Amino acid sequence: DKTFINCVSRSPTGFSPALVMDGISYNASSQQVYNRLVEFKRGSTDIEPALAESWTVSDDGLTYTFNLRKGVKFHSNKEFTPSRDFNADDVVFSFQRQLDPNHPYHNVSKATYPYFKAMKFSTLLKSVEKVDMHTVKITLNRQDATFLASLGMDFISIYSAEYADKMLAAGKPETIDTTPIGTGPFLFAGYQVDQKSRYLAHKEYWKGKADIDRLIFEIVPDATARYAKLQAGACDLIDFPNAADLEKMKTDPKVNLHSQSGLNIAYIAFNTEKAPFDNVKVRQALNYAVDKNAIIDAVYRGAGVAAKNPLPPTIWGYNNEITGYEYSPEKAKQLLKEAGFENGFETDIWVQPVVRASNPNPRRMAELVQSDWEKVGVKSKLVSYEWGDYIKRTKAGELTAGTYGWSGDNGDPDNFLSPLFGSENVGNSNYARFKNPELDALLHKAVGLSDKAERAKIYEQAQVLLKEQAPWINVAHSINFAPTSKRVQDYKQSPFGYTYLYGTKLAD
Ligand SMILES: N[C@@H](CCC(=O)N[C@@H](CSSC[C@H](NC(=O)CC[C@H](N)C(=O)O)C(=O)NCC(=O)O)C(=O)NCC(=O)O)C(=O)O
Repeated sequence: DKTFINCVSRSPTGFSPALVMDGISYNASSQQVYNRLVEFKRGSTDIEPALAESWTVSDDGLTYTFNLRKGVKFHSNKEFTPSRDFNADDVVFSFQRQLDPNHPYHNVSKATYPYFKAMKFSTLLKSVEKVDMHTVKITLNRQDATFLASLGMDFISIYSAEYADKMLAAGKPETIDTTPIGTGPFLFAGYQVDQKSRYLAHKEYWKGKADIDRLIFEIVPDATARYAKLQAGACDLIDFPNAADLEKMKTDPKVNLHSQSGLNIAYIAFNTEKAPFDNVKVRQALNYAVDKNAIIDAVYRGAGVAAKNPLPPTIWGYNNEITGYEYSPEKAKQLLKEAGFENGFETDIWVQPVVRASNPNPRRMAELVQSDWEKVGVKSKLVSYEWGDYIKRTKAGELTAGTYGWSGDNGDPDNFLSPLFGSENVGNSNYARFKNPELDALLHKAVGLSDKAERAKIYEQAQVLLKEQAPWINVAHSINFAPTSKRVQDYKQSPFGYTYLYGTKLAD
C-alpha cells in the first residue's frame, strides 16, 4: 500500500539504542520503534509529552516526578505478545538495566551503555523509583537544566519489562536487543543482513496510526546507486549523495531537496596526554598550519563553513567574538621552534573509515591536513581501522591526532562541551583526553542554572578557554541534506540529523 523506501548507506551496528551511539543504528531502531518519556516536536528542539503525559519538578531542581500515559500498547512479534499496557515497571527496567551493574540484563549482549556513560547518568541519578503503576520519581544528586531534554534522547528509550522477563525465562535475553519491541509509531518487521530492515505502522500507536503503512530501510551502499534509484522512484529518501549528484539535485525536478545548517562539528582531535601533543604550543602550531578554506572548497565543495568554535553557529551560547587560528605556516614554524621542534617530527593522522553527518570525506580532509603539516616540518602516515575498532582504539588513547565529528542530540550546548571536553569523559567521548579543571568548573556551574542568559555567558567563556588550550582543530560545520522523491509530503528534517517519519505522508 503506502510503502516508504528509505535508502541508507550502511547496515546498522545494532537495533538496541541503549547499547549503541551512532545515527544509522538510532535511525533503524529508536527513531522508528521506541518512545522516550519526553520527545522533541518535529523539526524542533522544543520538547513535549510522550510516554510521560505530564511531570513536575521540585523547587530545588532535584526531584522529577513523571505521570505516565495510560492505554499505551507495546508491539508484538512471533516471540512475544504483551499482556499489559506500558507502565512504571518498563521505565524502571530501562534505567536500571544501565545504572545497576548487577541488574539481570546489565551484561546481556555484552552491553556497555556508551551514551549513558557519556551523559554521566551514573553519577547524576540518585534514584529511579516506581511510585505507583503510572508514576515514576527520579531523584538527582545535582541540578541539571538539561535533564528533561536529555530524556528525549535515543539511549534512554523505554523498553518492555515484560518482554525482557519472558525472553530471560526462555533462555534468550539477547532477543530484546536484536529484535526490538517498543511502543513507538512503527514496529520492527525483520532484518536481512546487508539488504534491508522493514517496519510496519503500529496500528494501536498511542498518538494515532502513522500515515505511512510500511517502511523499508534498503541498504544501498553506493551513493551513485542511491541517486539512480531516487531518480527512478525506487527510493523516497537517500543519504550522503556524491558531490556531483548533489549539484544536479539542487535543480532536479524529480527531487525535493531539504537542507539545513548542521548542528555538528567536524574536528581534528589531538591526544593532549601524549607528547608532543601535550604541549599547547604544538597544538596551536598545528592549527596555524592548516588552511581551512582549502578544506571547505575541496571536501565540502562550499556546503559547510569553516569552524571557529566546537559549538555550531546556530546554537545558543555560541561565542561570535571568537576567531579561528589564522592560516599561517610562518607562525606554525615559530611555535614549533619554541616547542623544541625546529626540525619537526613524525606522527600519524588517524582517518575515520565511514562518512557521518559532519564531514563528507574524512580521508580527503586528512590528506589536506597531512599536506599542510608537511609544510611546517611535521611528517605523518595516515592510519585507519574498521569503524568499531577505530573508535575503541581511539577511546583507549591510541590516537596521536585524528578526524572525528559530533552532532548534538538535545539542543543544549552542554551536550557539546561536556561529552567532548569534560574530564570525566576521557575514555568515553572526549577523544582528546582533555582534562582542564577550570573548564570542568565552568561546565559544572552552567549545567545547573535556570537562567539561560547566565548559562550562555559561561559557555561563551568556555569557548575562549578552548581556543587558548587548542585541544582540537575545529574544522567545519556541515550542511545536512535530505533529498526526497516528489511524492513525499509533510517531511521535516530533524535538528539533530535523524530520519523521523511519523507524520510524513505519501501522495498519489
Ligand atoms: N552525538 C553522537 C551520537 C548521535 C549521532 O550519531 N548523530 C549523527 C547525526 S543524526 S543520524 C543521520 C546521519 N545522516 C546525515 O547526516 C545526512 C543528513 C540527514 N539526512 C539529515 O537530513 O539531516 C547519519 O547517517 N550518520 C551516520 C552515523 O551517525 O554513523 C552523526 O552523524 N553524528 C556524527 C557527526 O556529526 O559527524 C555523535 O554525533 O556521534
